Amino acid sequence: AGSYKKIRSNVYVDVKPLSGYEATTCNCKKPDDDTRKGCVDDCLNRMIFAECSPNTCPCGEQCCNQRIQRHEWVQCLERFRAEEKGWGIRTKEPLKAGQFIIEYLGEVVSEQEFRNRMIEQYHNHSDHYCLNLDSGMVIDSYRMGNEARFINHSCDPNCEMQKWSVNGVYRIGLYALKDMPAGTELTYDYNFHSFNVEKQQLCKCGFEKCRGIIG
Ligand SMILES: C[S@@+](CC[C@H](N)C(=O)[O-])C[C@H]1O[C@@H](n2cnc3c(N)ncnc32)[C@H](O)[C@@H]1O
Ligand SMILES: [Zn+2]
Ligand SMILES: [Zn+2]
Ligand SMILES: [Zn+2]
Repeated sequence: AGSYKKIRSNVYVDVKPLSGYEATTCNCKKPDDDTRKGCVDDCLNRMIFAECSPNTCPCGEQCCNQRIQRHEWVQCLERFRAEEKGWGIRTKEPLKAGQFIIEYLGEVVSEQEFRNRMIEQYHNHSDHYCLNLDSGMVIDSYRMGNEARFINHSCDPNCEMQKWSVNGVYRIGLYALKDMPAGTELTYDYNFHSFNVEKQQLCKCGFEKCRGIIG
């Protein structure tokens, strides 16, 4: 049962994952009703995986496209022992397709740094905790992170990692791929998003067409 230092946002070590956009001023309309949410299903920003800025957004406080910025994580997640896969994360309540679940947190390091760490600190680990970020940068959650680090791999996932431009910085959120009832274990496909460490592991996802191996 594995220990780490819990953080509320990424720790930037030797790099800065600048995106090179701004998420700038959509043509979404602020709905007249107080509790109807704006910037939803046709928001200019959303369509390029960029969050709105609270300074620019026409929808003001009803802007529902600032989910990573505002740390709008689901509150129903639970760490549990998952047969054959150490610890896992399940949801205690239903979640709907496309819904934002949590940001993936860790230390943001260059590929070179993460490689050094793999040799000098992690070379003996039996569990791996790292996401590709972009341009030869990685989110390393071996030492610091949040509960997203415990989310297991599936060859038939119910969630995915999406890279977003947030105030000009790339950050990664987990989103539901499909509806899931209460008690469902969260999973994503590591072969897409997880950093290739060169140490392969048997896959126990239990899918009919399981690829047999993670990485
Ligand atoms: C990001 S961690 C997930 C948390 C891990 N289960 C634990 O208890 O700390 C990834 C590690 O979990 C295990 N794991 C995740 N998914 C698996 C799977 N589908 N089959 C076998 N092992 C898995 C592997 O050891 C993998 O290196
Ligand atoms: Zn919008
Ligand atoms: Zn907006
Ligand atoms: Zn599998």
